[PDB]
Amino acid sequence: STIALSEIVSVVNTSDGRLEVFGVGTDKAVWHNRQMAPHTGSPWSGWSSLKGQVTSKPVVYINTDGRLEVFARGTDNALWHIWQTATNAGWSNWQSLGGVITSNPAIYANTDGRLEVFARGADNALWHISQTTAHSGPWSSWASLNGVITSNPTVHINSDGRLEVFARGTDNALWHIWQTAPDSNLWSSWESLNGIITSDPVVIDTADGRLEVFARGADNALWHIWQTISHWSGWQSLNGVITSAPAVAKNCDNRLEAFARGTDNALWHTWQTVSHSGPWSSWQSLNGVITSAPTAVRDADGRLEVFARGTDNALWLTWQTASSWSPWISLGGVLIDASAIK
Amino acid sequence: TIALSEIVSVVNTSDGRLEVFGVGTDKAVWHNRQMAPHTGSPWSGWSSLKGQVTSKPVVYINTDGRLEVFARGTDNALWHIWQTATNAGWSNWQSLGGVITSNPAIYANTDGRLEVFARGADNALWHISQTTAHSGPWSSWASLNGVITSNPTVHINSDGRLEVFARGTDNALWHIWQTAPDSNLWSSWESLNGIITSDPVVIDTADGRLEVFARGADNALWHIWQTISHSGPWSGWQSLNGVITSAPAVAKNCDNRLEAFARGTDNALWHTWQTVSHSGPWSSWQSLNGVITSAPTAVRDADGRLEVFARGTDNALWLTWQTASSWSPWISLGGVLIDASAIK
Ligand SMILES: C[C@@H]1O[C@@H](C[C@H]2C[C@@H](CO)O[C@@H](O)C2)[C@@H](O)[C@H](O)[C@@H]1O
Ligand SMILES: C[C@@H]1O[C@@H](C[C@H]2C[C@@H](CO)O[C@@H](O)C2)[C@@H](O)[C@H](O)[C@@H]1O
Ligand SMILES: C[C@@H]1O[C@@H](C[C@H]2C[C@@H](CO)O[C@@H](O)C2)[C@@H](O)[C@H](O)[C@@H]1O
Ligand SMILES: C[C@@H]1O[C@@H](C[C@H]2C[C@@H](CO)O[C@@H](O)C2)[C@@H](O)[C@H](O)[C@@H]1O
Ligand SMILES: C[C@@H]1O[C@@H](C[C@H]2C[C@@H](CO)O[C@@H](O)C2)[C@@H](O)[C@H](O)[C@@H]1O
Ligand SMILES: C[C@@H]1O[C@@H](C[C@H]2C[C@@H](CO)O[C@@H](O)C2)[C@@H](O)[C@H](O)[C@@H]1O
Ligand SMILES: C[C@@H]1O[C@@H](C[C@H]2C[C@@H](CO)O[C@@H](O)C2)[C@@H](O)[C@H](O)[C@@H]1O
Ligand SMILES: C[C@@H]1O[C@@H](C[C@H]2C[C@@H](CO)O[C@@H](O)C2)[C@@H](O)[C@H](O)[C@@H]1O
Ligand SMILES: C[C@@H]1O[C@@H](C[C@H]2C[C@@H](CO)O[C@@H](O)C2)[C@@H](O)[C@H](O)[C@@H]1O
Ligand SMILES: C[C@@H]1O[C@@H](C[C@H]2C[C@@H](CO)O[C@@H](O)C2)[C@@H](O)[C@H](O)[C@@H]1O
Ligand SMILES: C[C@@H]1O[C@@H](C[C@H]2C[C@@H](CO)O[C@@H](O)C2)[C@@H](O)[C@H](O)[C@@H]1O
Ligand SMILES: [Cl-]
Repeated sequence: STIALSEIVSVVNTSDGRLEVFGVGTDKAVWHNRQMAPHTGSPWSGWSSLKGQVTSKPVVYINTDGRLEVFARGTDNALWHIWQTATNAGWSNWQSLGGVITSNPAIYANTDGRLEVFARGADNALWHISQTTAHSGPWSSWASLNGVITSNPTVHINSDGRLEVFARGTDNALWHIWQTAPDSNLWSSWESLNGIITSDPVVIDTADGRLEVFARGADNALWHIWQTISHWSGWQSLNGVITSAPAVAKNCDNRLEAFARGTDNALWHTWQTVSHSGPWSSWQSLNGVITSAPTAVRDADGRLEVFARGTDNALWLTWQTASSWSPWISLGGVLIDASAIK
Repeated sequence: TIALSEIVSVVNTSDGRLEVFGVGTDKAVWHNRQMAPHTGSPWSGWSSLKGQVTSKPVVYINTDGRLEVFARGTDNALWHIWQTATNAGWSNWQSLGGVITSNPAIYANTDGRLEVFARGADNALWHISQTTAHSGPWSSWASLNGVITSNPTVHINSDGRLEVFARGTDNALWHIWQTAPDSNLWSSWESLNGIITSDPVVIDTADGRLEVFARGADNALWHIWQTISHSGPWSGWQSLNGVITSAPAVAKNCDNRLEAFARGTDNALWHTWQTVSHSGPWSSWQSLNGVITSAPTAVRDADGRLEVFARGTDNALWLTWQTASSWSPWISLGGVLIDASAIK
């Protein structure tokens, strides 16, 4: 009935290459903050409200026309959304997509540009709904993929265009289910990848087109598992002792880099050395005192930026410099953890 | 007349390997691909996809990861061949009909439907598209009018609208765009002025602005750009100097710094690059040596390094890439390639 502490924001690279973060304020509204300019260390806009009243982490996704769209569980437990009405410009009103959900929503674009949203239902199964045409309503009917899940779901597209969803099962193993063809409503059966996981799964598509899943294990280390050929391996440990969900992102050269809170409440990281096919470093501290999981993203200068909530409940930020990382700086605001599953 | 063309079409496959496509002495399409997703990977060697082509062959990756090659045939129709699956074999060559007079230019709409553009016998711009994402059947051909004198170049805007560029009859750079993503409604043709003496090369910058590169009347490398993400007004033309004897090729370093490549007056490969960051000033031109007989083709590999291909004095495809501090010694991938560009 427990997962590692969640991320405090959802992040996206905008149509024009800037970082934009979304989180939940003390009023339960979705707020957001963005870089002025597409560069590491740009000034930030400060927090502005998109209003609403939410009961999940708000999750941003960029439509294939560049319009941001934010999905969140509402006060009636329906899936709600709000979208830019023109690329990188004004926002709509909040609208309901109905349903009854009991997790944070997870989103990906099909190969046809239709966004598809996945979330745990009132029956604890995985449900989904999608745009009927590319980056546009109306939306489909809600449909079930069955199963019984106990984490937030995570979706990613394979290198052949098939969506695949990952979630913790009732035996605490990592389970997954996939599209049998791109854009399809036909899916495989649920299948177990075994292991024990104690966080939401984090899924990345490698430079060589293989899905790779990261999760906290029963021993509180960071573990991972991967497809052996483009579109599985044994579970393998990357060690560490982590007190939050992990975050993973790709460097300029596609080397993966994993971030998580330590038992000292500092941010810690481990990275692939040499290349995207290389072995992982041992862990190193990036300091700070943080009160959420980190959120990691590559910016328009090819530099990793990491966000995490601080002891004052503001969002703080550190990034890669030529040969080190920048001192933690505050972006202000007061953010709450509204994750539907804690 | 246009500056000497690129000799190959290159792509980063869905599993992170570079794959190049060219025309052999037999007029067939040949290809060569990295075994591994890394700078300096060994190569397959040249093998034939057959066909007899009469344009540059142009590869594009469908949104399901399957490569698809487009080329003009001996009957002047558009022809194509595609992978049946991402790491499987190829279809037979199949005709999309029409009669075309340029190399094809391809881009995916926001709905995953490929759209192909080519000049017609009337010298207008024509187009045809997949009816559903990454799949046949295709639409009927239709015209976007105009009178064009180079190969066309297409790129998607950061708001999803396709936009096509081509030299006009006054030798200026002209363009035309979708009014909405996935749409069959387009703007009128509009001039961006200047004089161009190569095909246009079009990039979408890290900040979502289309930027076009072309050789000028003075044989320098020139460029012009949208000043606002997916929007006019455009800049005026600006020179990046140099004196170039081929079409330019442009690619993004992993940090998004643009880098332009072209054959020099000494027939070596030369380049100029943005300094500091993706909105910084360009360097002076510097030589990467070699003696080349086509325009270069530049592409960022799965290690985030630039790799540049060009035909050599023996008509083989040669290759140099970025290393930590410099560039690798030119190396040969063999083969014998011809310039089959439908417009020269
Ligand atoms: C995310 C938001 O954070 C603070 C406002 C921000 C508004 C902004 C105005 O410029 O200033 C920042 O420092 C504070 C709180 O008062 C809000 O209830 C909300 O939790
Ligand atoms: C995310 C949603 O948030 C509010 C929507 C209202 C937000 C308001 C902002 O002005 O607009 C009104 O039309 C809708 C709640 O009432 C809903 O139950 C839901 O939790
Ligand atoms: C995600 C998994 O979900 C159920 C199995 C699924 C197996 C499947 C058989 O193919 O049928 C579905 O309805 C039930 C549970 O019993 C497992 O412990 C796990 O939580
Ligand atoms: C993800 C990991 O899952 C189990 C080990 C796995 C090791 C693997 C062989 O390497 O076999 C699998 O069946 C079990 C747990 O004991 C670990 O603490 C961790 O939670
Ligand atoms: C994420 C932030 O972490 C610490 C400050 C950092 C300040 C920084 C100075 O640049 O030094 C680092 O070692 C510590 C806390 O005091 C803040 O409230 C916040 O929780
Ligand atoms: C691109 C092709 O290039 C050569 C064959 C290549 C075959 C390869 C071994 O299969 O060896 C390489 O060195 C040469 C020519 O003879 C063909 O007509 C065609 O122009
Ligand atoms: C690109 C095309 O290439 C050949 C046909 C292909 C037809 C196919 C039959 O399925 O076989 C392949 O080897 C050759 C020519 O005859 C066509 O006019 C066209 O130029
Ligand atoms: C690409 C351009 O194409 C024609 C004009 C187009 C302008 C437009 C009139 O508004 O109508 C279209 O059919 C014709 C030529 O006259 C120009 O020199 C140029 O080559
Ligand atoms: C792209 C360039 O086009 C013309 C000049 C442009 C320079 C620009 C400077 O302000 O103004 C525009 O109207 C014309 C030619 O003379 C150049 O050799 C080159 O072909
Ligand atoms: C692409 C290169 O372009 C010119 C030089 C550039 C060299 C640079 C450094 O002097 O200055 C710029 O104005 C001109 C020619 O001399 C080279 O042979 C080559 O064709
Ligand atoms: C692109 C290639 O260019 C030269 C070789 C390069 C070999 C290299 C030594 O590794 O030195 C450089 O200066 C020249 C020519 O001799 C080749 O036939 C070919 O056209
Ligand atoms: Cl790097």
